[PDB]
Amino acid sequence: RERENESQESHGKEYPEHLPLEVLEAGIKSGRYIQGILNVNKHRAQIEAFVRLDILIH
RNA sequence: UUUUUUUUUUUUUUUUUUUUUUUUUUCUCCUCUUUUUUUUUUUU
Repeated sequence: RERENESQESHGKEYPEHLPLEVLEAGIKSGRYIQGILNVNKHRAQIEAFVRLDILIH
């Protein structure tokens, strides 16, 4: 009963689609985008992703 | 004492040509464990 709900609440997209650069210059300048290096744990390597300014990416 | 006649190896040579490696499939796919991540230092 779960199965149909998870498979029909997934549609036809797997990852957020990217977008142009002029957006990213502006979003930096206006001050709504930080940017740093990104590393991952290695005991847990599908969950514990870090965004060196640390931002936890789950 | 036994004469005379019954052809034979197809004829021919003095014709133009402006393309080009290959060639045509097989789907989506659960990476298990003390961690933040350690870090100067000196002898190559």
